[PDB]
Amino acid sequence: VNSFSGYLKLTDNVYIKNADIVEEAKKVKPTVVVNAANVYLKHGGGVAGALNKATNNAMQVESDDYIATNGPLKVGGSCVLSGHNLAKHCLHVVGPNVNKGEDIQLLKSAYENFNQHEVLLAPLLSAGIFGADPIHSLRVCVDTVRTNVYLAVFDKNLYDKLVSSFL
Ligand SMILES: OC[C@@H](Nc1ncnc2[nH]ccc12)C1CCC1
Ligand SMILES: [Cl-]
Repeated sequence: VNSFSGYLKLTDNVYIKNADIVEEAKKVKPTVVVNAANVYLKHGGGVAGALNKATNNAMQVESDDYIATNGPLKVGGSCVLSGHNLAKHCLHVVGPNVNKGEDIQLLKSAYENFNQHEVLLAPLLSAGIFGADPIHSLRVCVDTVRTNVYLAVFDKNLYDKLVSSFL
């Protein structure tokens, strides 16, 4: 039993809700919140910009030190950093950005990072400003993640479409 509330159950391990991931994280304080990161951990917009704003830029400060030490992530890769005031940990995961010409096949690799964590609050990878089809992303999530994932879909209209089309 966990403290997530109001989710629709899609499969044994995947759950979905129309919600602002920032507000969800502040309420639940999950062990792991997933950020929709880029390889430079530059948290400008979308989920990343919103999460970073909610940390008063502490996420960005920590991320800049991480990059200065380690260099950029790989597309499809991840790193674990602090969750600041939002969660215990933040798993920064880089899905492919279609608006950069990146290979959508890397979306499965990106979701594989979730399997290293028993429970996660997460967005749909590569959706929104990353330019991929959210229906496809949800399908890849369900077919790749085996741990317990609670998906927050910000757009109510998109949420309704994902549920009604879910196979
Ligand atoms: O990953 C892409 C998704 N982005 C977010 N998901 C959840 N909460 C969010 N808050 C700010 C952006 C954001 C889009 C699909 C509908 C939104
Ligand atoms: Cl977005």
